[PDB]
Amino acid sequence: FPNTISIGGLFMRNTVQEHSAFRFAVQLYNTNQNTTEKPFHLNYHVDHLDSSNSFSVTNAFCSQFSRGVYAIFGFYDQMSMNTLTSFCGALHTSFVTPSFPTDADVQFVIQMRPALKGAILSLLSYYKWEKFVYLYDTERGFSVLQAIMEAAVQNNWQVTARSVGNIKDVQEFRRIIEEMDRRQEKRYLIDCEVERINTILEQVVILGKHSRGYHYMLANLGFTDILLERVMHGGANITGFQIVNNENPMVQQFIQRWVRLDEREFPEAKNAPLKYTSALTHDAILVIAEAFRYLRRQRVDVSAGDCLANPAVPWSQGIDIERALKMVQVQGMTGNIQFDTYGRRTNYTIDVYEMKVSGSRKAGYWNEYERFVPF
Amino acid sequence: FPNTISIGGLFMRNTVQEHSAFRFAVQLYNTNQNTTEKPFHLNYHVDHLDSSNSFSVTNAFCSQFSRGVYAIFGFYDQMSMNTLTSFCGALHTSFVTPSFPTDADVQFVIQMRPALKGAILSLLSYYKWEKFVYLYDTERGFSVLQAIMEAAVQNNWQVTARSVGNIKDVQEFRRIIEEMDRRQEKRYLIDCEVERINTILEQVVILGKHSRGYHYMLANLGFTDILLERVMHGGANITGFQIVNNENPMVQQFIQRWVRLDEREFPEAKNAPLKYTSALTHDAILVIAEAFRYLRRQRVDVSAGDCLANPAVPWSQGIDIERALKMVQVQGMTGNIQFDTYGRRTNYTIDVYEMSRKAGYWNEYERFVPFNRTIVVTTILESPYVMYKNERYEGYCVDLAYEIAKHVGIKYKLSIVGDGKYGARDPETKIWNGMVGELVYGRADIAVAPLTITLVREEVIDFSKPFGVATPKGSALGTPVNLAVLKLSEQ
Ligand SMILES: *[C@@H]1O[C@H](CO)[C@@H](O)[C@H](O)[C@H]1NC(C)=O
Repeated sequence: FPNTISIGGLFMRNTVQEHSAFRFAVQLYNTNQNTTEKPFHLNYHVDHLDSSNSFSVTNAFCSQFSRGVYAIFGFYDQMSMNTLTSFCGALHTSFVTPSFPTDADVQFVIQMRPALKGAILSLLSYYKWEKFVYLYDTERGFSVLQAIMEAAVQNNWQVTARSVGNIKDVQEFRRIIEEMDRRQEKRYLIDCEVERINTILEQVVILGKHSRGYHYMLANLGFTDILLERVMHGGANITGFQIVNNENPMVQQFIQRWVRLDEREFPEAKNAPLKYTSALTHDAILVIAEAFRYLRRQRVDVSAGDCLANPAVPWSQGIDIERALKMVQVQGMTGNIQFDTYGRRTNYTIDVYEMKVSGSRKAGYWNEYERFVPF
Repeated sequence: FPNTISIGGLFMRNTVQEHSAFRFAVQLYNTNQNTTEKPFHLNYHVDHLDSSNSFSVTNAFCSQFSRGVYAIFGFYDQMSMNTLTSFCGALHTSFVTPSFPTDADVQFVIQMRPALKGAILSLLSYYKWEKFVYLYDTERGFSVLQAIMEAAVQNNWQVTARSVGNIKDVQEFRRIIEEMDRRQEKRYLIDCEVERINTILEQVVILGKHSRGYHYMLANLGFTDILLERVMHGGANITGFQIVNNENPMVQQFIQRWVRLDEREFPEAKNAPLKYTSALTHDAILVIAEAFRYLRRQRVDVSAGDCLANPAVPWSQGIDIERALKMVQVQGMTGNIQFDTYGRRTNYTIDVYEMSRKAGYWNEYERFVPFNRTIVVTTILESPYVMYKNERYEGYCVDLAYEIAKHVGIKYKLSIVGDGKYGARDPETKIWNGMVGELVYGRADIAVAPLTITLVREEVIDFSKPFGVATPKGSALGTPVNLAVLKLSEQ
């Protein structure tokens, strides 16, 4: 086993807090004084992507690959998903990511962002949403959209689906909302980005659609990031989902030790709310450390060239590392962390917040086996 | 100047006829004996790549780059567009493509497909389309969609835009068409792929919307690949766009030589109609030949390593090759061929077909040179209001509907609700049932029936004065029906 484990980091734009969480988690692992908890020193090579120039993304990935790396933690969007996923799958290099899970079942990628599809379907069945308006964009994949369509077909729902990803003018949102209200539509499932959700909520506030007779289900982890101050005052239902628990002791101690770091080495940390992606980054560091500790425990022999070496020969140990990254069962800031054969999270819990009352109240939780437990 | 010029080629799925056209055009260039338009041999490398796997695309591009090429002809999809465009613009290697033009301004990309936004806007202005349904797909870019949106905002149009690129169930197409027909939409602008256009058109044929009075504008240069026999047999108007004119002598010569090619060596020839992408491939070969002939005539110096070598070394001769390729002006099978600073085609002509006959032609400078309702009445089977005997029913409400229609002057058709209920909102699902549900959800236009004027219903539909007669809220029949009810109450 190597005396030092080096990993890579691929950070796209607007990931300052995620970068700070990555550095802080690596430092937390490194400063542990227990030889059993720290059998190897962990280093990282951090590079920043463009995500619009595939040449730049490939250059950064190949610079990471040329130097010795055992795993790559990073982020991708819809424009850089395919390049990184394909390169990692072909070169047998594990890619640990907090980004949206891939629609296709692909290997050598560990996406520890739980899928909202099951929770969304369970809440739709529980609330009995047999007719609603589904406003979606395709910036996080098509899994939720396909699941909604299949559920509507099998359950004979009345789902009015609208793709709002390509809308640049707010009057289009106003027209959509007015048309929906003309048809007496009271229930909206908004599977969009945080900024698009904010724009839609501004439009519904402007049109006065935030009254007590409307329900908005925001299908987006990061409930604390959406601006809901002005929609609460109208009395409308707002269902949200989260994976970070504030009263979790591990989350509590991380926050306690995390809000007292100077904003010169860890920017966007102290005077800023903790995004769920930072918790996923901390959990990713935990998963990597646990997997490599297990590899050392079993005495598995793990120890580059260039990306494009046609005929490409993958390095043999990589598969083992993938297995080590997929058999872990760890407890992190998002709760239980386990992965299936495709790298997707399994046996996870998603907290559901109703927050219709003044403030935020956690209406219940969702689990794969016991579907939805309300309070 | 080298005795031979080597070019790369990147082909994908459903690109057999285009590959045959590429090979045949290269053979035609190499088989000339004048020695003036053929001063050098033309060698080609060909790679078939899977666009869904970026690793394979990068492998193919880098293999061709390392082999040594002066330009890459080929196709890109919405997934492989970014990779190929970035790799060509960063390594200063020209990419000649007959695929969709890039929305953004990029360098070292020579796009052989002319843009359709100008022709579509001019045809919309000519036909006076103040209100239409735009079904878009966004598999050839977003330029047309944003152009339509800006034109609608500036000209105060009523465009009902729907994205049909994520639809896999034909019932969704049926529901969209039914919803558009309910709101009295006659004109459709379908900017989608050929297969999606065919699916939409067959759904239209099944729904019987292909009759007279309906206009369908197909925003795709694939008019010959669209199955629309039944659509035009119904009497509807179909406006199409083309770039290949069969009356062009060069096109005729190419076709007469093309239909006599051995299918073993040249698959998809003399078996299927010549796709416009094959014509663009032939014209791209002509463009490459003319540009390199210009380079040789001007005595411009012309000459590798791996793609990914930090810091990247741009090709010194790439700028000259791109400049020569972007100043070419040739008469190809698609007409005049010229390129602007960003590689997009300029000064082109688009033939507009009204159907088939050539309605006219669109050019950038000379813009475009050319050459009642059956209202649904919903009722409920309840004596003596509606009783089985439009001729199948009699009762008070049938006579009331007849009188109201005579005062309004409309043609109607009675239809009793399936569930046989009045309006009621389920507290759990918030769904209205009965006649009020039909009116709210747009499946009916008026409800002459014993429907009590209540507060809960009044908030969702318009009630005339008691006789009340219900109407969907905000419709154009509210005041006429209210006045008719009042006048009938007068007598
Ligand atoms: C809002 O929530 C309340 C309490 O859960 C529920 O009774 C009401 O029907 C909801 N409104 C909707 C779903 O429009």
